[PDB]
Amino acid sequence: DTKEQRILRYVQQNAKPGDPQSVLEAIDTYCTQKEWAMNVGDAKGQIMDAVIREYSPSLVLELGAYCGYSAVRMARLLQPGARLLTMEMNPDYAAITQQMLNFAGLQDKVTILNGASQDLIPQLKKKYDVDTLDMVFLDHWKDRYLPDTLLLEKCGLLRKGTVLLADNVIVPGTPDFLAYVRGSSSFECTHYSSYLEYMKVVDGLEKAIYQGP
Ligand SMILES: CNc1ncnc2c1ncn2[C@@H]1O[C@H](/C=C/CNC(=O)c2cc(-c3ccc(F)cc3)cc(O)c2O)[C@H](F)[C@H]1O
Ligand SMILES: [Cl-]
Ligand SMILES: [Cl-]
Ligand SMILES: [Cl-]
Ligand SMILES: [Mg+2]
Repeated sequence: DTKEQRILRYVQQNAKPGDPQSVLEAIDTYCTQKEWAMNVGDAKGQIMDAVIREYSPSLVLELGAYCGYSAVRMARLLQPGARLLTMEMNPDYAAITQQMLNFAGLQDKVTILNGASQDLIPQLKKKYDVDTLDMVFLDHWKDRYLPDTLLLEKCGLLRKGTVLLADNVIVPGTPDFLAYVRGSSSFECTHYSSYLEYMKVVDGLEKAIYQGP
């Protein structure tokens, strides 16, 4: 099987069904003791948690679910009624993510969309009845952070105060995105230095708050 399949099994057998914390802990243990994987991890995850709690978003979009670790992290902190949409183009990973969220008991708060962001973003308003997003978590292919930020704006999905939170702005890095938001009067940016998941390597999150056109 695959590393991602190996990870979901561990959670099912080492976490409490319906207990998101036990799920996060099982994934962190597996990835530290057995096989590394590109989950956001606990170090950056704690920063994400602090951001989510601060802004209290009603509707969050995640680009790139992978195995559902960040989706579990965020969804567990959403207020009743608030929702997460997560886009994952790899059908195998989308299915792992859905099962991870089911196991955690978070399925009513999350919609996992199996498709590519560039195809799904233009459908959010008409098909998924979205007005604007309160927060966007970017964690998909690094060269797509900037194209998708520009597409979100084109599609009218950002409002004054929409929070963009971007993983991996140091490693692997997203140089065009980072230069763009830091240079744009339409974003107010903050850098949160941290560490690459499961590694003693510096990484960071960038928060970029949209200011309008
Ligand atoms: C392009 N549109 C997409 N739409 C929907 N789902 C997508 C889309 N594009 C990808 N996906 C989906 O988003 C995910 C991909 C995430 C990519 N992430 C990384 O590469 C990444 C890499 C490292 C890393 C660091 C050090 C090192 F030595 C090796 C690797 C660390 C990280 O935290 C990462 O996030 C998923 F796999 C893919 O199907
Ligand atoms: Cl993740
Ligand atoms: Cl609810
Ligand atoms: Cl970590
Ligand atoms: Mg990442």
